[PDB]
Formats: sequence, C-alpha cells, structure tokens
Amino acid sequence: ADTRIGVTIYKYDDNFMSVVRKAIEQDAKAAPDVQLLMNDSQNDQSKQNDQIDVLLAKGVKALAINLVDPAAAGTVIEKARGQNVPVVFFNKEPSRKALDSYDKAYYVGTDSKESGIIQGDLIAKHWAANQGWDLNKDGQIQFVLLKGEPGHPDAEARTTYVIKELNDKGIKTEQLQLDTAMWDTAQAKDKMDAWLSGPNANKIEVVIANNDAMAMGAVEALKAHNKSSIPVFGVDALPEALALVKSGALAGTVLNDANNQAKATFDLAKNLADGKGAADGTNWKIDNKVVRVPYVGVDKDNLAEFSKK
Ligand SMILES: OC[C@H]1O[C@@H](O)[C@H](O)[C@@H](O)[C@H]1O
Ligand SMILES: [Ca+2]
Repeated sequence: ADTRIGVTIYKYDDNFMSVVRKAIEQDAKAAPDVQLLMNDSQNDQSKQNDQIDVLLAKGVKALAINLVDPAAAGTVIEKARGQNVPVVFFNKEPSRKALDSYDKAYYVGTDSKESGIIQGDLIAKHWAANQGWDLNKDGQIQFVLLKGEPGHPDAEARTTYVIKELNDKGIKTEQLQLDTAMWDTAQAKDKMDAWLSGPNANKIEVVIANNDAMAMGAVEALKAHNKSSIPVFGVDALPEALALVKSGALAGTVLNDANNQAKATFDLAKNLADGKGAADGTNWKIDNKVVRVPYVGVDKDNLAEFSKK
C-alpha cells in the first residue's frame, strides 16, 4: 500500500536544487505505491525543523532531507531516531561522526573537491589558450572569486581546490577580491558591480564563481560596464548556463549531475521505506553509507554532448 516519503528542499528558488526537486518528483511519478510530501524550507533551519516534526507526525516511512544548515544533521537524526525512521541526507553533506551515530542515516551527493579540481583544470586550459587574458602581462592570474555559503562542503572544497589545482599545475594566482554571494545571482551581480566601481576594476583578469547562478550575476554586471571581454567560470551546467557557454558569455562550467543524484536519493529512500536494504535491486555503489555521483567538466569543446540533444 501507500508508502509515505517526506522531502525537504532547503530553498525552492535555489537554481540547482530546483532541477533536483523536479527530477525527484518525476521519478516518484513512476512508483504508484509511493506518496511524496515535499516542503520548501525557505532557507531557514528553524522552519525545516518544524517541517520534519510535521512529517514524522504524519507517519512517513522515510525522510529525504536537504539541510539548510549542514551542522543541523544531529538535530534531524535525533528526531528520526525517535521513530526509528530512515533518513537519506542529500546535497548538503553532514559530518562523518553525524552519519555514524545512526544505523539508518545515509548520504547522497558528490566528492566536492573533484568539482574544484575540474574547474581549475578548465581555467588552466583556457588561460593557456588565451594569453590575451593576462592584462598586465605578469604571467599571473589576477582573479576575483564569488563564494557560496560559508561552511557548505561544496563552497569550501570548490574555493580551495580551484586555486590549489591551478597552483599545482604551475599557474601563479593573485586574489584581488573574495566574498560570498550565498549561491545567489542577485547578490553576485551587486558584489561584482561594487568591484567594477572601485580601485581594482581594471586589474581583474578572471572571474571564478562557486556556481552558475553566481556566475550569471557576474556576467550581467560585466555587461553593464562594457567589460564583456573578462572570462567567467561556474559550476553546475544549468541549462541556462549552457546557453552562455554557447554564446561565449561563460568560459566553462562543470556538470553537477542532478538527474542521478535525484534518482539515487529516491531509490535509497524507497528501499529503506520498504524495509529492503539501501541498494537492493539497484546498481548504486554505497561506500560506508554514502553514494557520490561524478562531476564532468563542460566548455565549448565538448558542449555538444551536454547541450540540447
Ligand atoms: O546546497 C546548494 C548548493 O549545492 C551545490 O552543489 C550547487 O553547486 C549550488 O548551486 C547550490 O545548489
Ligand atoms: Ca596578470
């Protein structure tokens, strides 16, 4: 009969989580016996905490949680523990100690650092092919970086590894500006606008963003100042971003595989909800209760296999 699964999305207007949400819903359409209770946490862990309580009260057989605050996994785990309900965390990764505290806690996401490394390699590649980009000809990349949420595993790894990778490849970098834009387009546009209206405006050579949404805000600000010749790099390969890659407005991005993260999340939840063991009848590779889906770099050179087909 009807298996109830509760799902929380940290914020429905997050561009990337918007794609993941729709894929989950689509995947559920195909499980006649399952009923999905979806909630928008409106970027507030307090609101999400209340939402979970409501869900548990409604007798869900499993929870699929997209945390507002990664540090709140213990809180959610104690709530789930009380009903001996399995919980599948996704996209915001909880601490390993957190995960180990409960036999029915699982995580579905990615190897965050890998996206950092891939982006670094794309920049390296394009920098090498465009010496015109070294405006002051010092052989150094004068960059600005638009960071996602502080403390967010993806934001921390992407920020560290894009620079580490460039430096490991023999490319020297000089940080002109670094600020968080919390994964949002509007805030990124305002930050970049500020940067283009200050003293360092003419020193900027490359714009690095932890995600596509922030990358798009930077593009708009560049355009407003007639500085469209400055390259921008992002992460996620959102359909909206692929068009900018096509256009030349974006230099490169990285596919964060929304469809397989959605599918893995749903399969585990359903199996656990059914009392069946997490990967049962699936090809997912679980490694100490975690599933990681690979990242893939994307630029003009291999666009044609991601772009509309
Ligand atoms: O947790 C939310 C964030 O997750 C990242 O994986 C993604 O790159 C960002 O755009 C944002 O969606
Ligand atoms: Ca330079």
